Amino acid sequence: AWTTTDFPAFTEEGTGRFISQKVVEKGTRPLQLNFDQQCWQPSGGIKLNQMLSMEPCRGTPPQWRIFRQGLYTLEVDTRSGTPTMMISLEEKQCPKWDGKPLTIDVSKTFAEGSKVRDFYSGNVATVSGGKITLQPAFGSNGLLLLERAETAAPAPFDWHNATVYFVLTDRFVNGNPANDNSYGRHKDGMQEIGTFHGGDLQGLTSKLDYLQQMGVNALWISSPLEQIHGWVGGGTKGDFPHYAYHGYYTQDWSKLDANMGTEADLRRLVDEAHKRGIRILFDVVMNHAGYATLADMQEFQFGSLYLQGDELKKTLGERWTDWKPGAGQTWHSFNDYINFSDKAGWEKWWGKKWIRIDIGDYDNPGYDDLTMSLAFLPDLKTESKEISGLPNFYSHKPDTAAKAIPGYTPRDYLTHWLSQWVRDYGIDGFRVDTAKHVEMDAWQQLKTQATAALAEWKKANPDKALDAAPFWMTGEAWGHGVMQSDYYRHGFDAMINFDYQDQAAKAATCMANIDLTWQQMADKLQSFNVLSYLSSHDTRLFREGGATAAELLLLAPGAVQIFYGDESSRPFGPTGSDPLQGTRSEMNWQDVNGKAARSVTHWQKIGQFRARHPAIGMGKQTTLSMSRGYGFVRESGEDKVMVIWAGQQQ
Ligand SMILES: C[C@H]1O[C@H](O[C@H]2[C@H](O)[C@@H](O)[C@@H](O[C@H]3[C@H](O)[C@@H](O)[C@@H](O)O[C@@H]3CO)O[C@@H]2CO)[C@H](O)[C@@H](O)[C@@H]1N[C@H]1C=C(CO)[C@@H](O)[C@H](O)[C@H]1O
Ligand SMILES: C[C@H]1O[C@H](O[C@H]2[C@H](O)[C@@H](O)[C@@H](O[C@H]3[C@H](O)[C@@H](O)[C@H](O)O[C@@H]3CO)O[C@@H]2CO)[C@H](O)[C@@H](O)[C@@H]1N[C@H]1C=C(CO)[C@@H](O)[C@H](O)[C@H]1O
Ligand SMILES: C[C@H]1O[C@H](O[C@H]2[C@H](O)[C@@H](O)[C@@H](O[C@H]3[C@H](O)[C@@H](O)[C@H](O)O[C@@H]3CO)O[C@@H]2CO)[C@H](O)[C@@H](O)[C@@H]1N[C@H]1C=C(CO)[C@@H](O)[C@H](O)[C@H]1O
Ligand SMILES: C[C@H]1O[C@H](O[C@H]2[C@H](O)[C@@H](O)[C@@H](O)O[C@@H]2CO)[C@H](O)[C@@H](O)[C@@H]1N[C@H]1C=C(CO)[C@@H](O)[C@H](O)[C@H]1O
Ligand SMILES: [Ca+2]
Ligand SMILES: [Ca+2]
Repeated sequence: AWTTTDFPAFTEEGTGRFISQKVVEKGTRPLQLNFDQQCWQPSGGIKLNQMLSMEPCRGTPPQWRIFRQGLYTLEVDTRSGTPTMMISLEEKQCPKWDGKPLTIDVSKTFAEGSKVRDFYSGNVATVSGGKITLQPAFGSNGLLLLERAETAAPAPFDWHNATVYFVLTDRFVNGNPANDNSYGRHKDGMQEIGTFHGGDLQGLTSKLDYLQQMGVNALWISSPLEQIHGWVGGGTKGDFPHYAYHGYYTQDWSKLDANMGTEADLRRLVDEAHKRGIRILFDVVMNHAGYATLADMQEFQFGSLYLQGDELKKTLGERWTDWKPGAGQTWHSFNDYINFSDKAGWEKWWGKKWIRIDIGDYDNPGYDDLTMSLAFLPDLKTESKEISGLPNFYSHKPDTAAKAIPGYTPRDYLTHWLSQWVRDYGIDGFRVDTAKHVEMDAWQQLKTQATAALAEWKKANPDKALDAAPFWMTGEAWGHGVMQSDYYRHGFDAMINFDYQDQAAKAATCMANIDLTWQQMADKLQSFNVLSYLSSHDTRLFREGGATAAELLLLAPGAVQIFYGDESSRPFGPTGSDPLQGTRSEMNWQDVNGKAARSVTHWQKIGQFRARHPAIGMGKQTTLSMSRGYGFVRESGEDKVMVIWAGQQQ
């Protein structure tokens, strides 16, 4: 085994990685690693959170300086042939743990003489006098994930035990750089806060094995449908150009956005996801279309400018979208050139039958959630019973798959266009944006049509259909909690739960603090399902949990949502004058393969445990009473688990 002075013998934590943990005092010490008769020492400078190259031991061992007192993790990586190592620090009433084995009373859960596995370590104990003795493994944070040893593979998929991975496709993996600048889109050459970074469906497809190993069984992607081609001013200060990289500014529901890739790319993503038992969720919008942009105005011949003729080409250029702020201007300054009052010019856009907006001759937005122009976005007239025809500007968009359908309202078109993707690709469900800004009847129509569409795809593709499960729909209704609201009787199988974030925050430094929240949720969600999260694109990134974020999310009752990079502590990125933008930072793949490697392994083990046990997502909870540490049992049908947390090691 791998060993160094003062540290316990190293144990495997992910294939080819071995770790040891020990509370170290301030000071300096020599650092060598021994394996059999081999001696290795850091060849370069010894630093924290960095891949340290190593040499066969020679002369005096290098000095490892301990700047702060705390729990240190040493890691050795033997995958690249020659050993490299990683040093990291965890600094700083809560149950306390002396670091020694736990004797657990399992008499009420696991049968006398039966074998019980701690899934995290793989250690197996035989129940004797209703008790087992187990040492929580290095990296477990003092967790025992106790299951019947006969447990061997994932349980059947259930939405009420789902592990959803929410990915902003643009910010994940760039599979093909060729499509990064579709429709003449530009990088900003600054911090790329609001630009298309170039992540695409091909790139996402390449990481399906990565997601499968994490116990992900539902992949929620940012809308891949054709966005506004151009940009608007970013944040409150216009400090960056804001493009539709997040998929929430849709222009054509009938077409894929060229940045995301081809129909063949979507087909492969969905088919390869299904092969790995991963369901696909589209993020969808019916509330609004994207803002007017110079790109779209020029391309599709709509809107009015205060500029005319060649002074137009003087100020904005040959392509208006190529405009950049001059001295004393911001990225909002382009609005000064646009005549939003002009009725005739702006009717050429969506048209009066389609949207409410405070532009030209359009129906005025209302002063309520359903008919307001949210963040000045054109509000689609979902409640309208008027036969609309196509949006006016589609007359200048010959690549559209949209066709005029006799008797169709805007709502009929929207539900038809979204349902088309379900029918053609077998999309398993939707996450619905801006749920509280569209009338309930519109969401029911979408669900009914989407349900019929999936049933039709599964019938036509019996070789590809994983099961005969109905279409699934979740929604974001701002501030929704753990309640079976009227959304659940208008097409929604689960609503996104805003309240879990703050409860997890209160347990960030002591996992046991979550107990009441878990008891309440286990009890309430016997009758219905919610989708809970630590991190999202419109709140913040949960990074206060230290190394405990995995268990805080994945051991929650109900469906849970991993925001891409939760598993690798993806840092809050450049944000400018929009405080949400930093949540959409680039996926940190360099960290995944380096300083966050053991974090990914930790997330994989807890995620895989969840996938084996519907008792986690669906089970009634009994919180145990023990003299040492914290523990609960959950039970769903024949499935029964015990989670023990030893407590704080410091
Ligand atoms: C996505 C597409 O981007 C590029 O072409 C687009 C231009 O950037 C736009 O400005 C616009 O140009 C058209 C003018 O508006 C129009 O007045 C007329 O002059 O024709 C222009 C050229 O069509 O629209 C363009 C097309 O969207 C880029 O040059 C092009 O390669 C890109 N097309 C990809 C998309 C698909 C669809 O799956 C593939 O078939 C292509 O091979 C891709 O390259
Ligand atoms: C002030 C306003 O606050 C909350 O609004 C939420 C939206 O419900 C939520 O969808 C989200 O909006 C973003 C949207 O999701 C995204 O697609 C788009 O690109 O950007 C939007 C950013 O705004 O976030 C906002 C909060 O920032 C409440 O849900 C709203 O009810 C609330 N509205 C107020 C204001 C009025 C007008 O007088 C009343 O009609 C309304 O009853 C009141 O609640
Ligand atoms: C560890 C690795 O991290 C980053 O590479 C990422 C890419 O950023 C990301 O776009 C994606 O690209 C791969 C794609 O998934 C796949 O379909 C295609 O066939 O190959 C693409 C390129 O690998 O995923 C990778 C990996 O997550 C950085 O950009 C890389 O610099 C970085 N490379 C490592 C790799 C090794 C090999 O063990 C080290 O020895 C080396 O020092 C370091 O460069
Ligand atoms: C802004 C302007 O764009 C288009 O005009 C272009 C011509 O089509 C080209 O042949 C060449 O002359 O360059 C022109 C500018 O690029 C479009 O055809 C026009 O309709 C459009 N005018 C808008 C402006 C208005 C007022 O500001 C409205 O009166 C009018 O309806 C808008 O379409
Ligand atoms: Ca790309
Ligand atoms: Ca609305």
